[PDB]
Amino acid sequence: SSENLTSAESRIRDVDMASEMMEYTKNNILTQASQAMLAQANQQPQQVLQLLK
Amino acid sequence: SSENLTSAESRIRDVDMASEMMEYTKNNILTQASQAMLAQANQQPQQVLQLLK
Repeated sequence: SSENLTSAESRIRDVDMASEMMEYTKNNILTQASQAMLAQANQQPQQVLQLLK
Repeated sequence: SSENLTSAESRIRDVDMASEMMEYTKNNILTQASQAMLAQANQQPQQVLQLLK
């Protein structure tokens, strides 16, 4: 009854290493995609200076 | 009446050497089979490290 409950509690509490590392990598890329586009988002307002002169 | 009772008591109390040595060897192997698989059971969780990097 300890094995059957230890296994029962592990499924509820312990994390799946495979299904979590794969999900961590996804959000670790989605933040770099937003990081890359944030840099370009700041460059866009810089083009009105050539028009203002 | 002592021989007939000594033989009667030996069957009840004394062990059969053949039928017991053969049974001892069986459990002496079943514990080594579990010993061998316990070593491999510990190696299985070690493979997530190559995935985590």
